[PDB]
Amino acid sequence: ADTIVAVELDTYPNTDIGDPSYPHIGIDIKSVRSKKTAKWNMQNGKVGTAHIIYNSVDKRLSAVVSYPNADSATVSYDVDLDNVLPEWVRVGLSASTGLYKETNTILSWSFTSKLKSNSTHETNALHFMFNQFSKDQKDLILQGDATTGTDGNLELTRVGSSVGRALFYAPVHIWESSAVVASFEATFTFLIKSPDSHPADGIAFFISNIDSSIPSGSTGRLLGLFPDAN
Amino acid sequence: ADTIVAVELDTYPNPSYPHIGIDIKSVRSKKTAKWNMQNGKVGTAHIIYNSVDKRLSAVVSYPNADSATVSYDVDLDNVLPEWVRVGLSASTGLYKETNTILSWSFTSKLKSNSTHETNALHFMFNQFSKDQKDLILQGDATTGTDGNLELTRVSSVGRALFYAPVHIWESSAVVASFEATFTFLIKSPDSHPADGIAFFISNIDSSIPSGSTGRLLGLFPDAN
Amino acid sequence: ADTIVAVELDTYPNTDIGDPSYPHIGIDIKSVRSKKTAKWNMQNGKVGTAHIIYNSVDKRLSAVVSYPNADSATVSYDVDLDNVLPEWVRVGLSASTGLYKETNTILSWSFTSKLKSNSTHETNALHFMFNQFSKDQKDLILQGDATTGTDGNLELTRVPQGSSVGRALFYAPVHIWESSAVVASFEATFTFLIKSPDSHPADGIAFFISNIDSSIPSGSTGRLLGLFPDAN
Amino acid sequence: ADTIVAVELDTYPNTDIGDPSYPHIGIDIKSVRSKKTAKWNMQNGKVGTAHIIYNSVDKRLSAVVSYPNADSATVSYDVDLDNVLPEWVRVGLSASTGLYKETNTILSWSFTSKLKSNSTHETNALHFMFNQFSKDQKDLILQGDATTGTDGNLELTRVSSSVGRALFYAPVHIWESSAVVASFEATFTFLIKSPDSHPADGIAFFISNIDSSIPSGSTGRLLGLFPDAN
Ligand SMILES: [Zn+2]
Ligand SMILES: [Zn+2]
Ligand SMILES: [Zn+2]
Ligand SMILES: [Zn+2]
Repeated sequence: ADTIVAVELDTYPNTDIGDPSYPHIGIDIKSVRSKKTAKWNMQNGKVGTAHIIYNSVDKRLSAVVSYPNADSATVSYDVDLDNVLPEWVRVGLSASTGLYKETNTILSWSFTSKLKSNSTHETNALHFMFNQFSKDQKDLILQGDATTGTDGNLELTRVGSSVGRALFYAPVHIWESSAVVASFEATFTFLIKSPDSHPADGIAFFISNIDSSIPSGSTGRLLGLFPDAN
Repeated sequence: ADTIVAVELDTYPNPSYPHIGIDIKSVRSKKTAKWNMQNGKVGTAHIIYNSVDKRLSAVVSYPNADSATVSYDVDLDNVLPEWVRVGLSASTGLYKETNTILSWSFTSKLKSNSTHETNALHFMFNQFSKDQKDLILQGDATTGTDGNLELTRVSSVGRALFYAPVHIWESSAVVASFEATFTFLIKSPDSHPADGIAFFISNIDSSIPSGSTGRLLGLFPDAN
Repeated sequence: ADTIVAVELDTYPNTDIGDPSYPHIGIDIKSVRSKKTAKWNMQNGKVGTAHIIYNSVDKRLSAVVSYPNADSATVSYDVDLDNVLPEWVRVGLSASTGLYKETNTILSWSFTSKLKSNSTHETNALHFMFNQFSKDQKDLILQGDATTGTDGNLELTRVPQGSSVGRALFYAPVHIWESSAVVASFEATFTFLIKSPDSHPADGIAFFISNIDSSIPSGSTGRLLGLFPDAN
Repeated sequence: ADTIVAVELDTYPNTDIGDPSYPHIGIDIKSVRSKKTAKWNMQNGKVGTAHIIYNSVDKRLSAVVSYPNADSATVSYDVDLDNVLPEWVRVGLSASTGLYKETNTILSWSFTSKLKSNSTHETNALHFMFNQFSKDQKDLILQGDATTGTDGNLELTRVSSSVGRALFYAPVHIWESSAVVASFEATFTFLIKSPDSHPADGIAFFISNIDSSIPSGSTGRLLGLFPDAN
């Protein structure tokens, strides 16, 4: 299967296994059973922002989700991604809807990754920023029900029970054995919108092997990321 | 064929001198300037363009020397497709010379007019690795030797294109602009090598055209 | 006096001598008499964006002003700033109101300046970005009626009657050019909201570059945009 | 006195008070008695690089110092800078020499600080980079023996017991009560050079109140930062 490191915004009622019986943000390392979680107060129809950061000096992957005029939920996890991920990966977003009609709208998305080498300054860097998606977004690989262009946004899920992913087209070198400091950072703004006020829903920024594709039956609480709940 | 906009560093013996030129769809530069190639020195090339001026400019300098600069008014929206790929290219004549790229960086932005809808792509390589998956190598081009990109084989032709398509312009941007810098080392035992390097912008599926050797820099099929 | 290079958004009625009789954006080099202009359709109460760019390879100073869902006014001028400006300067914004009540609100402001040297990559760079100003904005030098913090914005002009003049300059001197750079360039963007009850306000806003000790010149009210001491 | 948060490269034999008995890199919070240290192998005459990073999601201040073709000494410390530093500060470099002649040369210096607010994208940012200092470097406030321009470098200490500091001119807003994530990052390359092979010496990146100045008698081991060894 795909190796997948992800930061999920999960509102699924999956009081299923290690799953919080409440909406939470969690860090997932190769499994849908989050290695760490924190309670998140989803706000239906509000635009929230997620910031994920990681650097190899700390080896700590962190994420903060906030909504204007509210609190932020933050979650961290010590992990050395060099041991988990392959050197070259693809980064993307993903979402899955439950039995409900709700939309998983991405208003903006940016990412930056850098590899500073120890030989005085050999910095390599990749940075992309989308503040407006277009109908024919060729630097994105869309998977599932995901589409771009409607109002200049990226609709991950079809516009229930939908799954869609968007991955940036160029492979990203997230680490190399020679960097003295490798680090990345991503930010995206999203709008979860549902008529039922308790929608079971999921969005996640993720990092996977470059050929990753939606695994069979990874619907609902598996966020289009995992093939099973193991 | 491919649509190609390029900035060439041409020492091939036709102007009748080494020059840097701006090429729009043809190997016959729309504008040129004399360039003093320095065999074995590391030079830097900066290419910039913005849609407010519609001027594509380039400066090539060597440490402790002069710079050759060249500009050309052109509105790229009329020439290039909206989505392109950017890359470097080089071709050697009958000589053994190397076309070494030590570093390469690029930035492209599309500011929209709806208060700040800026889209951006930026990549920078100060060190290439043996398995450089974000580059598409063509011809004799190879990466990794000493952490460099060897465009030509050590009569060679090689090109390196960044993997992700780039959106160079969109009808709705109030200002679209890009900028590229790359450092290169042209080294040859004969002190007057016929040689060529070029940063270029082409259709995404561009490939080295048949017989685009020597002076056609791996870019053009004929001298038209 | 101060050396001033500015890009003005001028709706003042100086139908005085060669002066455009319409709202224009213009490039001013040391004088309120624009070296070049273009017509601009001010939109009262809308938020507009201005981008100013210059590089030493082209030696062309350009500006575009746009409002969402409209057209843009753009203006350029060939000039080598090395010949006009001192090597170290301060950059800032300025505005002046006429007899009208109107506000000159700056919603955001960013700047970037770089000096690439020719010695393989000796790039120096300064970049600042404000998307929210605060009540005590210490990195800004405020002059005149200008104030920060109301709703996280910069009010250039003051919000009995009469005119107003205010300027905000970034605190750190900026090195705009140095004899050794193979390419020097800067870029600024700011969003503004000009709002007035009269639908034809006489008003003026400008991004400008001056000597580090520049200060509002005496009597530089109204059409002189807080920048110039006289209409010469 | 000044509020000072600093990252030191200390080779002083100051087996003086809590002071390690070996060359170390340490994180100092208001006192010359490092809140945390790590052993550093100083290389006389080589060019080293120092990367300092901090973010308010982890609240961890970290530093790595490496020499080309060598190892790195890294050091971290959990601290929420909001509780220590004032909202507005100035950042700078500092060095002091012992009874020895040695030079503390800074070849390059870059800094970035950001305050992302929570109201969708209200990011404020300050970034400066020096790869070449000039004789009349007006955006720097030079203190003590520090001087710029010799070969395009910054000589913190007097090149002929020396103390010199260089601070960037503009105050920096390091934190504000409303940012969801505040973070900074600094990198600087230095060259310590001495004829004695065990020079007692000290360099430090630091953050202080905007009006900070070299405190009286802060020579030698007090790195031009502290008034006493408390
Ligand atoms: Zn979960
Ligand atoms: Zn030619
Ligand atoms: Zn005017
Ligand atoms: Zn110590």
